[PDB]
Amino acid sequence: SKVTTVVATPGQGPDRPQEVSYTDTKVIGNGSFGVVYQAKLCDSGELVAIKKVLQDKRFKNRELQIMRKLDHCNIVRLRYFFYSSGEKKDEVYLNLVLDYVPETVYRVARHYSRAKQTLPVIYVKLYMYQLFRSLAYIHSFGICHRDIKPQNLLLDPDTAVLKLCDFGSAKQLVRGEPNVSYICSRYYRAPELIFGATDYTSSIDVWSAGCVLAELLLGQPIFPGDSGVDQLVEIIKVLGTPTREQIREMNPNYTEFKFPQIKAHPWTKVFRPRTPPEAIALCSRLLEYTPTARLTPLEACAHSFFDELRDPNVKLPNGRDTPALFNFTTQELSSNPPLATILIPPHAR
Amino acid sequence: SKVTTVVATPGQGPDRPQEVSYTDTKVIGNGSFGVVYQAKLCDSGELVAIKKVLQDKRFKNRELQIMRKLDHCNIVRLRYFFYSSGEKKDEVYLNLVLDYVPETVYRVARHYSRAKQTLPVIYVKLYMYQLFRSLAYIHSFGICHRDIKPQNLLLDPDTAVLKLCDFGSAKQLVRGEPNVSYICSRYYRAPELIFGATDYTSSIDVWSAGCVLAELLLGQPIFPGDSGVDQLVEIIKVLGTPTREQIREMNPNYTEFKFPQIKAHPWTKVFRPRTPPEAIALCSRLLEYTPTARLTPLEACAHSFFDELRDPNVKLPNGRDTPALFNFTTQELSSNPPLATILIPPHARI
Ligand SMILES: COc1cccc2c(C3=C(c4cn(C)c5cc(I)c(F)cc45)C(=O)NC3=O)coc12
Ligand SMILES: COc1cccc2c(C3=C(c4cn(C)c5cc(I)c(F)cc45)C(=O)NC3=O)coc12
Repeated sequence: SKVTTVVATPGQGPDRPQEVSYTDTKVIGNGSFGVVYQAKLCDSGELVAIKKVLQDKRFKNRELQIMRKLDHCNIVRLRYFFYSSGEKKDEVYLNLVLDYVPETVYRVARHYSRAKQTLPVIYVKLYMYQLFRSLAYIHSFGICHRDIKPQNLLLDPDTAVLKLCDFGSAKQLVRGEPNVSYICSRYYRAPELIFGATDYTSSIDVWSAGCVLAELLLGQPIFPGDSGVDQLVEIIKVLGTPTREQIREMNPNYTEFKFPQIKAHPWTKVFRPRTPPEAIALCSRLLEYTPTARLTPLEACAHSFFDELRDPNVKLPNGRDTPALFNFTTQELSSNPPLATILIPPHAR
Repeated sequence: SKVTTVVATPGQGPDRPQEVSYTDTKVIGNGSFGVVYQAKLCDSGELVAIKKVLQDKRFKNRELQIMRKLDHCNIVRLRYFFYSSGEKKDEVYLNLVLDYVPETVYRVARHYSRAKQTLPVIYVKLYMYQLFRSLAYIHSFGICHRDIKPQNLLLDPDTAVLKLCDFGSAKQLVRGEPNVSYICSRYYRAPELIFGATDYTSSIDVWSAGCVLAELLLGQPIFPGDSGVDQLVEIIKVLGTPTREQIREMNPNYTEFKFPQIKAHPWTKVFRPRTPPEAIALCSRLLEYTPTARLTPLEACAHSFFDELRDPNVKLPNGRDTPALFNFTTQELSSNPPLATILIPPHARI
């Protein structure tokens, strides 16, 4: 029972609207942005999400604009978009029909931490690797996600496919043009953001991804606190006080403020023992005060921490093959093509 | 019962060192900031908190410098302070010996919320009123708390006395001298701070207070969100999109950015019906974009929503007299000395 039928434009096709029918409409997500539905497509029977936001008629919807440009194994796909609403309002809503994926890194991590246990490092490698691809991809367009966190990392429990989602904060950054600093979420904000910088770069996403990796290793977020001050105290307990040369590289307006004069904690006893050394080493190269020093998503994918993934004989724990991982396009590799010699091993060419 | 004796300077007295004896010492809180213990003073039995924090070898601790100036019934008193050791060390620690108060607005709001019930209006008026005095007092030394939130509002659940505590974020603001923008926590941050202003005024505390009142009336936070954007979105749903001039008074760097074009929700529809109209009115004068448009703490105390408190026959639900509400000092009234004629009603003069 109850089939909904709407007139939608495909996400990447040509702008030519078709009838699209779907059932099993249920609310799965609600909040500020608007509402997210689950439904099943009547044709091929496939599961999809429906992000429904209010449309500003002034000019285009940034998120729609970005989703239509993107096509990537590790990013949720925009299948259709369409407009709506017929009950009692008189505003126009945009609805984005997206690929559906049932689990999130946020959930998996919560299951492990609650059960006082650690995610096997193979999953950590798998998930973080695909994240870096997704970022290397979007960054190559100049798009910055600006809200990297465990709730926006989607997972296939059986195939270990991670797909990045929620582009409702994404922005194409232009060098010299101001950006709002108040984006990005509670545990995952780069110090330049905590400092109110309006000229950050994409390296805010690498910082965040470091917070997720560190979290998956620790079983809890590495820099907690309900405020900037509190978060910064955590950051400093681990990184030490930023030098003046680092403060100015984050936000020059902040060089004269009093900071807790705390010395650098050795990165090793941040994590418990038998945490892989390559995992720690990678964290330290992501979570650097000076934005320009953080690794790039592409350089991260090539870090020795992901070597296991490159061994021909790697299998998933459940015995299946690992998901696609070496199918790099030129776009994906544009930032630094000579990396391909590490990124794509002898066996899959 | 292990007794402990230290040498300690009284909080605001003459600067003469004194032997202080305490027992029943126990940890009641951790721990980003440091530690907080509860103890009992020996010769008076009074219970105290002992906030212990790392003390910067290099210059004077700001919190101490602030606490030493304050003497107010709606603010937690610094009784003594002393330096000591703690966990390694090197490192020296400062120990602030403070009035103990067992409950917090944050825990009380929560009790009623869990039990699908609203806090009785009388208690709201009382808690909000006392917070408004605490802020008039501190603001008159030019001191801004910078972290007003339900969990920093201590309550004697029995007598209804509210005391402001946690000065770890407090600073004395000076015009033309910039301030870090990342103070003040989730749910309670004025929009100038979400915009990362460095030249805000004490009126950020008043915004935060607006958020406390609204939260108490709604049974949950008015502006929630795990990010500035979400928060902002919540603010805008209610106040509507800020104008070019409203933005410019919050943070002139932000006046040209794209903001969701949404008109205000009526204040009338934000709160459940039955919410007293004076409460809605008061909020509407606290949660304003233009920081200078907000009520000063002293104006808020004088607002009609507090008239019941100036009733001569008013009593707490449990049948007890109201706590001290009218003992204003020259310091406390110094922003608008006139207003005294509304604030101390006929019965409290004579
Ligand atoms: C800001 O909007 C968003 C935030 C985060 C994710 C999403 C989201 C997406 C999905 C969801 C998958 N699960 C398991 C969800 C669970 C919820 I709750 C949800 F809202 C969406 C999804 C999904 O499978 N594909 C999505 O694009 C669409 O808007 C989101
Ligand atoms: C960060 O500093 C602070 C944050 C919040 C309050 C406080 C705090 C204080 C008390 C506490 C009363 N309760 C009921 C508490 C409960 C806890 I947990 C606690 F830590 C202190 C107290 C108190 O009774 N007097 C205080 O000065 C001292 O540092 C704090």
